[PDB]
Amino acid sequence: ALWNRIFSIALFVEHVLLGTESHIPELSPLVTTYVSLLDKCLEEDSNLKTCRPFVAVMTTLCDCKDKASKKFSRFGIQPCFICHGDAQDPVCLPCDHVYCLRCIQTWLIPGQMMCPYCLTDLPDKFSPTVSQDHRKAIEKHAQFRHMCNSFFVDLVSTMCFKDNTPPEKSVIDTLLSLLFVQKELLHREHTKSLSPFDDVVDQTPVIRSVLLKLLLKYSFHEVKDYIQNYLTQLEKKAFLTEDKTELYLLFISCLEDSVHQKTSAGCRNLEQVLREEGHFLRTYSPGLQGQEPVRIASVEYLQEVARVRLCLDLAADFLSELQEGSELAEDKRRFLKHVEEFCTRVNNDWHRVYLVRKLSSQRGMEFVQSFSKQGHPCQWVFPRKVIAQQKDHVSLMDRYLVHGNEYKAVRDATAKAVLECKTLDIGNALMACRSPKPQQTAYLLLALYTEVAALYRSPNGSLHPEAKQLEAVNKFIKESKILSDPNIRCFARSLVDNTLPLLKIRSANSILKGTVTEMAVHVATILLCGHNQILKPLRNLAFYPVNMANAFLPTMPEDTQTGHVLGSPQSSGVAEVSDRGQSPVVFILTRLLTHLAMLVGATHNPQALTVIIKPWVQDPQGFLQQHIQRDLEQLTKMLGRSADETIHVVHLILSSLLRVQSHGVLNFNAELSTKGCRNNWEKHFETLLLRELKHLDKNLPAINALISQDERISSNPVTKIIYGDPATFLPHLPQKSIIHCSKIWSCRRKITVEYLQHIVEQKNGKETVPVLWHFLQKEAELRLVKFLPEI
Ligand SMILES: [Zn+2]
Ligand SMILES: [Zn+2]
Repeated sequence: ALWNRIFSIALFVEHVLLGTESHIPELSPLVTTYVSLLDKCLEEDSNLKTCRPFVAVMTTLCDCKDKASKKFSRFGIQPCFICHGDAQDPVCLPCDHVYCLRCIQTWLIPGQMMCPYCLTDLPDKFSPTVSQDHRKAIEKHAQFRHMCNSFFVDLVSTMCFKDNTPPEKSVIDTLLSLLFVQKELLHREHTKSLSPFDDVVDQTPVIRSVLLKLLLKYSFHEVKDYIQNYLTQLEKKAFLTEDKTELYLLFISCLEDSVHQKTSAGCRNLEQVLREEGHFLRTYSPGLQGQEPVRIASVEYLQEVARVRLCLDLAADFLSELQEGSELAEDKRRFLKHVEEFCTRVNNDWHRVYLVRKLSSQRGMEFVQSFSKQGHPCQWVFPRKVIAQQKDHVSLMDRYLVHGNEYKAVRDATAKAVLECKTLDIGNALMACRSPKPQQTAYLLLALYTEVAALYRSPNGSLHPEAKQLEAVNKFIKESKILSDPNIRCFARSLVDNTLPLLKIRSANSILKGTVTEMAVHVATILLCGHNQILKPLRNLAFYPVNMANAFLPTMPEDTQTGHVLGSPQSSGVAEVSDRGQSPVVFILTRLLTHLAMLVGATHNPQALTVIIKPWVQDPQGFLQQHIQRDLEQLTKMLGRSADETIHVVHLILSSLLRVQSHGVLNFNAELSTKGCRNNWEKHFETLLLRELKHLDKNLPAINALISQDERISSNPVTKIIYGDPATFLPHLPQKSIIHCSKIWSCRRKITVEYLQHIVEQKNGKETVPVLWHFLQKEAELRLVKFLPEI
């Protein structure tokens, strides 16, 4: 009792009183009074999980607020009567009412020369605006209202929802009531952001989820009706005639996050979870005719949907490691048998759509297309027509469409000029192309890679182009002066004659080696075609690896160990915390491009990369390729993306190192002979990486549009049930329901710690959340102070 009282008063002091002393010191004798008034209203019973003290604290905070407003600006700072919010560019009438300037110019200009509220005329014009008295009064009132809101929401989050038992019905109904505001005059039925106050009100109904995430920390069996009341209120006043997909999607997301919390913080193993969910799946009657006239989707139905999504997520996680390797622990096997029997019995193909999307979001499209074979024992995950509508010539995603619509022209001309044997169309696509000679040469080299070396990859198209199709290609390569550079057309011939020793990269995964091969060819093309001072060191890791022994490679440890001082990538260590001044994404991107240039170098001569890499004696290609694998896994963890989008990020960053021929990048040696040249490299390259990562949130959907609507991937139905297209070309799925659209059965991201570290780094966390920033920087090392008293 006494500590709940002391802690509530401490929340008030911390959020209101110290903010008043720091920012607006005209209200400190008011808030020091209301400390004592909170103490006296909590000394009877400081049990904020009940109704009476919670209403008492809320009333004390409300009259603290309005006495502060009357202390500011002469008996009643009020919101604008027209826009129902804070007055922007304030204008005060002689009837002591403050309005917005835009509201009083959009209202008073017809023949209604009066006041909207107190019906009092204004003679001449609303000419003076007050930028000193009323503007500062409204701003300081906004600050004090924000302090009181921070106190109230922190008090509700900490005291009302403290322990494992839920609070009473009256306090929860009070909270759900104060999500909404009353009607004043017609617009009505507004919303507000969990405040005891009424003046800060948005004009369009937004739907927060703070009380869902606070109520769902209890068991769902005892908070059904509260969420159903909140949903019924939202459906009867706010979104009564709308597209109610996103509201349902917010509720499904909150419910599945609550189940993630109660299985993570709960103490039960995988075996009990698999038994409980397997019992759930083999008794799930569909009942979709029960709640869908159009609009009724209760919270029991949404909870069954969220629980089905979690069963399918466990199925996706099991299938992503079943086909990684060996046997699958005999409980995961039985659970996948239950998921298969579930998808067979229940005739909803949206579960299989979500399962395909989730396997592709974890692994990629090629891994999922490997399940669509003629007897692969994971073929049940597809819906019914996707197996029959595929051909025997599934093609890979062209990830060089990052360049886009000038690469598209050259790859189409190259494809037709290897299809027939007429290589004038490549010259027509290049001469009608902007983005000058470095970019055009890179487009031509990547097109030659894509078409000709992807013909050598397949067992159908290999040993085919040697029959009089490579002769016109070789004649164009010898003839064309857009690649008249003897280090470039030697590379072009090595792509076409299949003599480039990157293409024999020799890995055992056969999905990853395609990714690493495409990235290494992209790196080698950028380092040949790009003319930039920030490509000269990596160039000597790739094309002249003997110059670059006794040289400090980027993202290496420093106290000093020149060369490549990293051990085996198959270690059990901490996750290689970032450099002297770098965020972990920029760190892993710099390390990944260094390793890709080193792989391109070690494919030419492995001896110079043996004398660069310090410990072993055996081989550099598999070593560097395992490092590239680990870097891609860490980059997938950090960026909250799918696998394919992370690879698009890498290819986009590689593309951006070519168009950036502005030179502000001097003052380091091209050999990187010192620490200082390496660190200046780090700085300029971090500048390019941050320019490209500030801007990728809008480039990623355009790149996914170019790669999804490529007319060699687009007709594939796996692509049409993953990328940007609903699965409603399939007829055998439920009709236009509110609950069975493509948006509800889409995949989302599991929220990791590295993703939150990435958000802290995006949102300037050194200066905004510095304890959290320092915590996330050293988190994997701080897991192990737990073992200090044992050692
Ligand atoms: Zn207004
Ligand atoms: Zn008035």
